[PDB]
Amino acid sequence: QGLAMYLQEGIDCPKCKFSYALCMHFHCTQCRHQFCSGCYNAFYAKNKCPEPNCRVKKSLHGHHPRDCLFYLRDWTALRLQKLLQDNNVMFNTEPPGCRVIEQKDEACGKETPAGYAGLCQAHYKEYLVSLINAHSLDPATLYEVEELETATERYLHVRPQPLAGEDPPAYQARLLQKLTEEVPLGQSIPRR
Ligand SMILES: [Zn+2]
Ligand SMILES: [Zn+2]
Ligand SMILES: [Zn+2]
Ligand SMILES: [Zn+2]
Ligand SMILES: [Zn+2]
Repeated sequence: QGLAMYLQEGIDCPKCKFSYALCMHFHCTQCRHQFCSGCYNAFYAKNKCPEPNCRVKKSLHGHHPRDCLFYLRDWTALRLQKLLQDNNVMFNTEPPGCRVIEQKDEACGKETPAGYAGLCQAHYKEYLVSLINAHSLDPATLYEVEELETATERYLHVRPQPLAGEDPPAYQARLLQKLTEEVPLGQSIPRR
């Protein structure tokens, strides 16, 4: 199932633990902490980010693991579905407007395109990402070489390069391997 569990889900501040329900970033009204609603990492005002290697220090931002909704929400549903199929995780495309209840407690009510189960496009995508996260699926397994290059620069701070007489497939396998060994999926994302 998992569509039911998305729908029954609730957001807790990672600092104060106040429970909210209520944009990737969230402002805690109890403690004034700000954080990612997808991965719970901190969002830093200009220019409060403590990471010394941050090239984006003058903008409001957070650092997200590669399986945060902040990134996966840019994938097409199709591609997300492919991740899910490759790991034998079932998902809906038909319903068993939009059904998701929001605290304004009213339904989203937006138009529901074909194939997005009974949801709007944005909510369907949160469903898929929920799931991916629930089962700890690694997106990097569908990365093309260039996304793998971007990933190893973003998470390991190295610009990689093909070795001599390394074909694109081997290059890809090496980048994926190093990436999976050295950089975990989201460390605060709730898992099954
Ligand atoms: Zn804000
Ligand atoms: Zn708080
Ligand atoms: Zn995030
Ligand atoms: Zn930063
Ligand atoms: Zn919706």
